[PDB]
Amino acid sequence: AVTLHLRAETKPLEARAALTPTTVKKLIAKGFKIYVEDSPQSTFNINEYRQAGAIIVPAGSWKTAPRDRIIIGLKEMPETDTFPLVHEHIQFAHCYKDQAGWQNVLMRFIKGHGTLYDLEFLENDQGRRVAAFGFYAGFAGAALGVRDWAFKQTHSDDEDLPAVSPYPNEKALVKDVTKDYKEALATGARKPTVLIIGALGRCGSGAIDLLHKVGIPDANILKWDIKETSRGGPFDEIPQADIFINCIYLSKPIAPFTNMEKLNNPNRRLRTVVDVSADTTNPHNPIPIYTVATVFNKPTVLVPTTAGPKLSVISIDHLPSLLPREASEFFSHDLLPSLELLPQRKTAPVWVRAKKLFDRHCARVKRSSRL
Ligand SMILES: O=C(O)CNC(=O)C(=O)O
Repeated sequence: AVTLHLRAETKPLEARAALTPTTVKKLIAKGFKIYVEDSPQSTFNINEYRQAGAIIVPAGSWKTAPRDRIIIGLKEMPETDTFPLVHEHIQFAHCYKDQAGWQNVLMRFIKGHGTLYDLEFLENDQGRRVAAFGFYAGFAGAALGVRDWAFKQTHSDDEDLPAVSPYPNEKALVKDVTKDYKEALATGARKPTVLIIGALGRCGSGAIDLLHKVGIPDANILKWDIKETSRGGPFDEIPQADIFINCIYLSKPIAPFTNMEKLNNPNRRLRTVVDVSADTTNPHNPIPIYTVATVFNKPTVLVPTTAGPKLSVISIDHLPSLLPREASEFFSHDLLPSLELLPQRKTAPVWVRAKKLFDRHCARVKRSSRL
């Protein structure tokens, strides 16, 4: 039987959690023992975990926990922490894609004889990820897209969409979006048309769900996926839509989805592009109309068009953080079957694959300290 210890997040403003009070309750029902660190920045109240049966402990207590506990967290630890990592850790560590400082991250595990099971690389036997955040990335992206479009109906071009902040629950977000939307319609604006590229995936499903909940008619949504995009861009449907939401990550040389030439047109209706797949490291952006990665404090950036109405991009790479509760609940539910295999981790392929991947990347690290 396994003991899990939920590490309080230390990444600034990280409000999500790898285990929710609901998943904790379910794991305890399956015979797990669960510690949960008190965390002020978590969107979950510590008392939810207490009612779920967790043992409540101070933030950072994982550092002195018995070596047999599996330390689970969502995001990175402070790069300023240097002490050896002696536990088995489950987390996103962001150190398998040659990220700055990746060798140092792994060296902490190496020195401590610890283990990293990286959440980004946990996959089923078919090679599909067991847990990610696509649905709420799309849902939050669509929400902000509608808000920006509504803002443009109700404000002058010299004003930009103000700072946004995480919401406590989905209902609260839908209410805000719907209020903005209804105020836009009051002006004489028509219900927006929305083009979604990647409509069939989790991101697309999430975007569609938000739109429906806000009251955007299904007839106003153009649902594109590979069938359509494989024709090759640029696509006229992009400037003709009121709002364009991209869910497909593309990083190879290919004809762009749109470009400044196609956007520089007085007949363009497009007001808002939400690139849910925004990645500042992407060498080949298929929507090459922005270079800034926007953020909650400054969520939109101007596309510098020479004709047509004001156009902005939302290029936030952490959209799920707009709805940290639901994002966590979905992620943790998706992860739960794998977590149930932890007693069997020495043999269960989902965990063995992740261990061997860790081993392989550690072997890439050559250091005099290891001699
Ligand atoms: O889900 C992924 O592939 C990577 N996710 C994150 O870095 C995150 O959600 O904070």
